[PDB]
Amino acid sequence: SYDIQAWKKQCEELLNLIFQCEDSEPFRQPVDLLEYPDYRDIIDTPMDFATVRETLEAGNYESPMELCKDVRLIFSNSKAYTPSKRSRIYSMSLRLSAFFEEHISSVLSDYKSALRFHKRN
Ligand SMILES: O=C(Nc1ccccc1F)N1CCN(C(=O)c2ccco2)CC1
Repeated sequence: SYDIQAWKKQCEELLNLIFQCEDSEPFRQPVDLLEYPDYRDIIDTPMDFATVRETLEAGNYESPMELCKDVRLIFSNSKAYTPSKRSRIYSMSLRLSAFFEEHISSVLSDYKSALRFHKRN
């Protein structure tokens, strides 16, 4: 299964599934500072799923590893901002992270295999 470009549509479909998840709603738009006034004192690099989708659609990811790094930043930001490990929004982040990781693993494996096959000679 050695298509070097296949990851892009696979990531578009996975983002569609993430947008259908109720657990993604807090992460679909850049955080609002008017509600959470201390946010940029704690978080150096904001990230959200709409920014990920736009970056993919603009053709500004070269690999699914780069997309995976930005999605993992959404989750590390939520862990860095939570006052409690028993927070509603952090709790939604942990379920959504488990879902993401379960689905991205084959995308990454297939891409890396395709690359290796391209370099085989
Ligand atoms: O406001 C947020 N998102 C949001 C944006 C627009 C419309 C509606 C929304 F919900 N947030 C709150 C801050 N975040 C946290 O990860 C967190 C962990 C513990 C408490 O917050 C990120 C998501």
